[PDB]
Amino acid sequence: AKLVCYFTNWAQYRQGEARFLPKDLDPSLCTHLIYAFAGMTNHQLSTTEWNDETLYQEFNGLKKMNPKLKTLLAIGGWNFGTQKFTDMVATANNRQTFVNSAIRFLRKYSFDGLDLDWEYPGSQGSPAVDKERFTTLVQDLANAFQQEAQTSGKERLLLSAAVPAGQTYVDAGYEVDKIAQNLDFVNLMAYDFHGSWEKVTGHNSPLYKRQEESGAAASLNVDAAVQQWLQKGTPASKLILGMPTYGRSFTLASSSDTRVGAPATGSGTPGPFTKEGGMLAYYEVCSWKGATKQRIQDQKVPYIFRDNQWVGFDDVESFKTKVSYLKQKGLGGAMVWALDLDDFAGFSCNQGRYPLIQTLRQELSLVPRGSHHHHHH
Ligand SMILES: CC(C)CN(CCc1ccc(Br)cc1)C1CCN(c2nnc(N)[nH]2)CC1
Repeated sequence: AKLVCYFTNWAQYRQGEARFLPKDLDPSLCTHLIYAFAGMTNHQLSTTEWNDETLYQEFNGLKKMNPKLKTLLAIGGWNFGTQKFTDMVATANNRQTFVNSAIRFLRKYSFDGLDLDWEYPGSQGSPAVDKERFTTLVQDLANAFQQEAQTSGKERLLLSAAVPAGQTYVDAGYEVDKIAQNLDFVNLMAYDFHGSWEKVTGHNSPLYKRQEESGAAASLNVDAAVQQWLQKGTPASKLILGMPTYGRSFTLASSSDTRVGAPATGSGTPGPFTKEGGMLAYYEVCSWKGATKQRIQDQKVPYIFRDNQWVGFDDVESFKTKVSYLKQKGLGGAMVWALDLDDFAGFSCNQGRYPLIQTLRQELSLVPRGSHHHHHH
């Protein structure tokens, strides 16, 4: 099994106990650590934060403590846009420029692979031709990584991609059966299914549909997303199930209607550390005073409300349920967004350090046998 965990290079700017740096990383928590995010300049892989080079050394230095650990660098993300990807994949010359830059960059900074996080080929302004061009890019990278391993004698660079759960995005951008052959693993973004952009409450990451749902809405859940990627040609062993250590919040139209599907007027109040209306870290919801926690029985996940605020999130129990699910489906493991959103320092939830991600590791049977300081949940 794999446990693929994302580090984010902006968590270093959060205040107080929420500030996260590579020092807060546990070298033996995950099997693969992915650094979010790199960018692109003139079709070449590039840093995005002023101190990325410092952080890369600390991040990849974790492998000194755990030589088994693999690291990857993720390019893109949700603020990156699409134009730079579109321009880079548009010609063979630009793709070659990118691919060669990626090999040099990853080797220079001691990463073991590249994770593609384009949001998304064929959507969000990206033209329809980017669907096939993304396939070509994936093939170009896979082939070049294979060739570099041959010529250099080094362990082949890994290639993964973070892929959407929603059918509209999948069909607009992803030749699933083709790309799955060339990717080492597929990081399924099984979250952001619902959120404050919608006019009624809904859970960030429900495992199954609600009985009431119909039409396209009935596929906005983890099980449908997993089945979608499997049926479209992803080998189960390559499919890695995303798990969110965050929730999505709503302001309710009325404090008297707190159901799933209740009317909402907009995003929930921003969290005190993450400061982004509509989202909350696990550590911002786990210890909410004077709130009422509920479970969505059909969907196997919790929500919590207080006054006119409503948040759908994941807890230890839902992570256990989702790992049981992924094992039943024979998936390759779990992926987690993100290290810095779990209670990484144990400052909030009274569950020790990394309670959610340790739950994943435990349920995947990935606890190191020589481990001393872990915490079972
Ligand atoms: C703007 C928002 C809808 C993006 N979404 C949630 C990110 C996020 C989570 C928690 C908080 Br607090 C603030 C922002 C991302 C989740 C992670 N995801 C992702 N990218 N790559 C992987 N493997 N997962 C990209 C979207």
